[PDB]
Amino acid sequence: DFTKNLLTRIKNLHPLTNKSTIHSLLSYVFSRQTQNIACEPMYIDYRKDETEAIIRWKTPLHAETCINAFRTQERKQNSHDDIRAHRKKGSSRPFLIAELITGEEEKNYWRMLKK
Repeated sequence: DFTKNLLTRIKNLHPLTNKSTIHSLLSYVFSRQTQNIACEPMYIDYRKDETEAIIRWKTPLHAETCINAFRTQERKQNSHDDIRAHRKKGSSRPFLIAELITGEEEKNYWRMLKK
């Protein structure tokens, strides 16, 4: 038993970032996507020196807003502590991507959390 559609994978984070910066970046981007709901990334699963994180959002609406935000906004983290993540001309950094985790990978997230 779990609430479906809460989880978003964020890809192409700066490898030397941290959970606090990810939280601020997500909130900054979320606020440009909507002012109707607040940014509530309840848990951020992130390991230092990785370029991906899994976000457990408070509700499915939050997760959907996150997906829409990164699809419509070009963002690239320029340093480990960059929150606003403006793409720079000529930068070799890739664009931040957010994907909803579904299917067996979603089931396994909750199974491993409860292990």
